[PDB]
Amino acid sequence: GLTPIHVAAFMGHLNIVLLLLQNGASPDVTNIRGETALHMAARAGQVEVVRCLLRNGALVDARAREEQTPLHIASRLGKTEIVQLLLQHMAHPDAATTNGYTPLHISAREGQVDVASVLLEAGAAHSLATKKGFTPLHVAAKYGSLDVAKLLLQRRAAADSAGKNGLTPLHVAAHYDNQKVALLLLEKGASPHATAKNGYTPLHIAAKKNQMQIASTLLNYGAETNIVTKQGVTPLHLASQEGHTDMVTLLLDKGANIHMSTKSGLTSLHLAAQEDKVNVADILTKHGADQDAHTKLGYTPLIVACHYGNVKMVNFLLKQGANVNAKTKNGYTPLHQAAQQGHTHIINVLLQHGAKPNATTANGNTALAIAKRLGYISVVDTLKVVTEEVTTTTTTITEKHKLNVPETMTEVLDV
Repeated sequence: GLTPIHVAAFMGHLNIVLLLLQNGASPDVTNIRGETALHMAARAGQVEVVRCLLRNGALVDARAREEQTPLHIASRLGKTEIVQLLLQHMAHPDAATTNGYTPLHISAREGQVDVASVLLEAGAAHSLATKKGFTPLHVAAKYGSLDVAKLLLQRRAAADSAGKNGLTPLHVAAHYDNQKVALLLLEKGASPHATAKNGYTPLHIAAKKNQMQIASTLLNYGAETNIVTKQGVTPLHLASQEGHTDMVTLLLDKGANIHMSTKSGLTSLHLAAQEDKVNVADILTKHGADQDAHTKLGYTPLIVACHYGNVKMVNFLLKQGANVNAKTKNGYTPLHQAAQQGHTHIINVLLQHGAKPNATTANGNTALAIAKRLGYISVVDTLKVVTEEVTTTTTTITEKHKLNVPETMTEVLDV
């Protein structure tokens, strides 16, 4: 709901602004958004109008929607000369919007390095946190504002400030793949060891995203390879699950322990088995991974690969000597797991490698019986030739097929 001074100011009609003020118009009337003529002059870049309104007594820090001052607006649009004028008229450099963004946060988000330089020289606090804990350095790390991040760190902004979930700017830069900012933070002294609330380090993130240069530099600054999240996950687990062979090799080269398992018993080799990462599995095997490590429920990598139907991983694990007749704690063999999931092609490989078709689970079922109850006619037709007949009765104990699945790793970085 505009008044005449709002219109004149937005349009930059300096003659009309003076005419209105000369006749007693108040510079502080607001429109429906709570904006004054100064908000609108700033948004439109009207440097001379801004100077005239300030010199004629306008409220410098009038608050509009989201508690925005004219300084927030000028900073967002990179109106350096208007930022300077507002600060010279006592605009508070640390004024915060309702979400906690200061003009410095805004300049880091928009990559306005000239505005950030003016704010920092005028005394803006360089490390105030938003509601979620983000400092301007966190924002620069999320939006890849390298030149603003350089300025912040030159003014000794805190490189290790941690948000609500414990994320440091280095976490944020790695997560958002802003690799120059990550490398700058480390060179300027950011800790390579910082842990989020769930235990993620920057090395975990680098390992998961195959950020080879970041991982190398972290390791050069002393980062540990054998640290765990709250679920027991290591950087090597993450690299292995994703198939990042060069990352797996780098972490092993730098001391990673190939035998570490998660909370539920998953080793790196289980995760390669889950994701069919045969080249990873080869490297892990050459570094001594136990081909028959068991999860908490008793899944070996081979039974895991049978569950997910990963025949290349099945063939690879069999050639390394994995036990084709291994049993989970409730008696599932590779054959039972493949039967339950309908994987006829895996059934045929397992039978060729000596899987025992009459093996029974703890409840007494063969693989044939499990596939039969679940309607995998192709599996039944294959196992029929090689399995002893059993009669199914209504009293037959059947398996809990939804429970009889391998453990999985679902933990992720908390952003």
